[PDB]
Amino acid sequence: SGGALDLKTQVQTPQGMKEISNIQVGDLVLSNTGYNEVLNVFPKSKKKSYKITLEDGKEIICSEEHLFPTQTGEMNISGGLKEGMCLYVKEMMLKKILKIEELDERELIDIEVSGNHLFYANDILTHN
Repeated sequence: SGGALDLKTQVQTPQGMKEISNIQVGDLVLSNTGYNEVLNVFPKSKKKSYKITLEDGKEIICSEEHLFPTQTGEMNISGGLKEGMCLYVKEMMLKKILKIEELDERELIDIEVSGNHLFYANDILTHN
């Protein structure tokens, strides 16, 4: 997929939490449906970034096209993901988006995973 995540975003492997900048092809990352294999690590890219903050405090930084599962299907900021909609947090609990804050241009990275193409990122369910 298009878009990307902050380098310091944490994902859960069987060997513990890893920053996504350290993920390699063949790693396993936890989703709502078990561990998905990392099939690709696409090139790092500089993009405008956005911070999403949920009502439980959890945060994630991503690009405008990065997708998240919602009750209406996958959505991104460019496609109208906004405050007052809910994301899923570990384990499939709905939490309101309190804020979406545009930040700065920064390096981001993008991976592809197997299975349902999802993984928990800072304990927020996200699409690859």
